[PDB]
Amino acid sequence: GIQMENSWTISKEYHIDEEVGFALPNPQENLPDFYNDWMFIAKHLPDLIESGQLRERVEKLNMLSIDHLTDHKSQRLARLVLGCITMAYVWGKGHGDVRKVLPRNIAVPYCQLSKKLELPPILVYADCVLANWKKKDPNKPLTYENMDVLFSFRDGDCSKGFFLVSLLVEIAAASAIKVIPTVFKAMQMQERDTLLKALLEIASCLEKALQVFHQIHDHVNPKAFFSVLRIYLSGWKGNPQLSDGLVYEGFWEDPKEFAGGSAGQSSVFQCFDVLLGIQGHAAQFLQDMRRYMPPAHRNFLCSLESNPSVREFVLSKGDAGLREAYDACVKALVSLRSYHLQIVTKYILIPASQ
Ligand SMILES: C#Cc1ccc(NC(=O)OC[C@]23CN(S(=O)(=O)c4ccc(C(C)(C)C)cc4)C[C@H]2C[C@H]2C[C@@H]3C2(C)C)cc1
Repeated sequence: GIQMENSWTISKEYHIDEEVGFALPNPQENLPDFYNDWMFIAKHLPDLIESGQLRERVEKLNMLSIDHLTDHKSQRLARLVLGCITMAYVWGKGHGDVRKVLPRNIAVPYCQLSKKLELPPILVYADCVLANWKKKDPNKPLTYENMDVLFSFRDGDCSKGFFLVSLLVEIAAASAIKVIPTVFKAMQMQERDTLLKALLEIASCLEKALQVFHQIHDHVNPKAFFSVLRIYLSGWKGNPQLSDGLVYEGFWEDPKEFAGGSAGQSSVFQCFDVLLGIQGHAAQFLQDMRRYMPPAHRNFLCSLESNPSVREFVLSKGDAGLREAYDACVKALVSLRSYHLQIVTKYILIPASQ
């Protein structure tokens, strides 16, 4: 099922890092000088939006060809830059004054880069979290204190807390993802202890991931998230403010609908749903958000689905330790889902009631 680079490590074609998992390892922070005008706007989005200067600034940009973005990391940075500018341009200050046409000198390079990466031309999780970070000190570990985001939308939008805590959850889960190949090898070799320890390691990492997730409350304010950050994560699919979608000037003639952010864009949920065998209007939206994940990660999720069932192997062994380790994994994953639902309630549904 899962293609392997060697006897120990999954194929590099899945673009999954041993240390940070689905996150992009050591993201590029600076683009070639050729793109300084894009970088300036993105680096100054807070003060450009607040001063009402962002849209005029974007409308004065020249056309910059994407031909000089010659590797994956520079293209991912550029997608993040152009995606943040796009959200800022469409929604503005978030009072209802929206733009229905994205200017061509952003829309064309953005859409071509999106085609290259096979991502939709709208900000997604893989941009604003998985690639939107850096280490303050390269010699220190991956901790909140030692990390920052590359871009925010508004001063006080809590985007650092929201994005970095999400990223640290993904990094915690990375230590579980790297055990997945060991789980399937242990099943094939009928290695009881190897499988038990793999399942206990996955459980322990997902439990840690929930403890990292708990940090969200200390770095994100519900009012600022609901009334500010949520705006720039909103899309134009089923949105009455952009009922037909957005016109990408110079790329498509007709407006096009693309969805805003969703927790379904994290590959962590489907990865361990499938691994543990615990995976329709909801099924259609689920599958759609899969298409908002990096294509290599979709392919990893598919290969996982092609393997034998961990759950049926474990429950056939009359083995309490194996079943308890399996159950600990399920419990951990359910607790992450349950916590996501709590965050949706405290940071969206409640603020909306008010
Ligand atoms: C573009 C874009 C865009 C921006 C951000 C996100 N965030 C995202 O996918 O986060 C995954 C989370 C889930 N949340 S959450 O706080 O419950 C959360 C709740 C609500 C949202 C939206 C609807 C506002 C987008 C996002 C997140 C944090 C993460 C922690 C754990 C649970 C999963 C996890 C990694 C396994 C998605 C699209």
